[PDB]
Amino acid sequence: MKTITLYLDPASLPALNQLMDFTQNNEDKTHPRIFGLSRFKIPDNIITQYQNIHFVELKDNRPTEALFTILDQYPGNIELNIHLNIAHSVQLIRPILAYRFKHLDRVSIQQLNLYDNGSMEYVDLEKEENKDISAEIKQAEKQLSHYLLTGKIKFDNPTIARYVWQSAFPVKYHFLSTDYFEKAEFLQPLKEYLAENYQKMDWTAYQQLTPEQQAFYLTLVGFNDEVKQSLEVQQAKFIFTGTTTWEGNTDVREYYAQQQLNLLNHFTQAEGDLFIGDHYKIYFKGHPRGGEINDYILNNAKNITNIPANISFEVLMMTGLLPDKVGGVASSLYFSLPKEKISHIIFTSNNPYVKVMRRLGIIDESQVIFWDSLKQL
Ligand SMILES: Nc1ccn([C@@H]2O[C@H](COP(=O)(O)O)[C@@H](O)[C@H]2O)c(=O)n1
Repeated sequence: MKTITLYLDPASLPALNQLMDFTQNNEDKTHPRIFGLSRFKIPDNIITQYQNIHFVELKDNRPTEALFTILDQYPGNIELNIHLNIAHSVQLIRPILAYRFKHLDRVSIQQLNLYDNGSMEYVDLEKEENKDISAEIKQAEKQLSHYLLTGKIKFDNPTIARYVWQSAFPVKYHFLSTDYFEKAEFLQPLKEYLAENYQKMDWTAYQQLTPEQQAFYLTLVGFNDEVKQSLEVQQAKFIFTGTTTWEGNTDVREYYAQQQLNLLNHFTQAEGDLFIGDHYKIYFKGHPRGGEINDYILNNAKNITNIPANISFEVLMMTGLLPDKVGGVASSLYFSLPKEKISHIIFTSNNPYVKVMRRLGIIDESQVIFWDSLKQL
């Protein structure tokens, strides 16, 4: 019998966690691996060192039918070690479960490892504040059973359904915020139900790698020597962090780009509401999917040092290269940032994201700043 490891994520944070998993397990050159990480391209000089290494496109938050061609190459008993984005877990596993239906005698699910998309899960859970969570859990388990038995998806509570995987498989959840599950009292039945099936995302993992693995990991995440040297300058630093919109609406993307540029000006200009001081070196950490929103900043700002957008902010924490101050639009990156490094967090326009951050003490009780409430400088 054979284990096949699948690394699946259309987003950013779960993929970053999974690249660490790959690094920790990188000595085994023959272990079958299937990478479905949309935002990441494993360098060819790494692929070359591995056999039984496979790549699958994601479409509509699920591996395409090309997954089946890969799995067909392993005609014996196979156990699937699946790494998943939590918010998209139901769709991402969908084709794996379809394949299993057709190959009942040889395909099993060994275990799930699940990682937060990021703030998304917490914003979603916040919207469930007024529900009987204990009862939502039981209904979600029942409906998960219907899914596993019929292949059909129908959840009364899609959000709670994300957390009932243990009723079917050995699972481990990796949470951006374990504090949220403790502090949100309405969620106490969920914390109790999840028992010993969860842990916090471990940001000390990198410090524990061998020098060789640390180098390997940095290559995976794109943290090159040029970027490292730019952050090793001996001057106090501010990193302005970008956001993106999922709206494939051009007018919305253009509005975001404009508001974000104006927000940067509020941090960096002396007359800005959020003025940080003249002594800072200014950096830009665009959102991985900002695209033309990122370009807008670089084309329209000055005296700013770009940090390549696909480099996850959290890599700076691992490498001990965090700046003095960080500011920009509310982001998953702010959940693991030391409090002393927050300049200001700004929201796009009872806001559940605001509520999430307030519950966690990431922001205080003062009036939140939305970016449409900032004067155009
Ligand atoms: N400016 C940004 C925004 C996001 N990100 C990465 O993408 C993830 C999800 O962030 P968002 O919640 O902003 O979509 C983060 O945890 C961070 O790794 C980044 O590296 N730089």
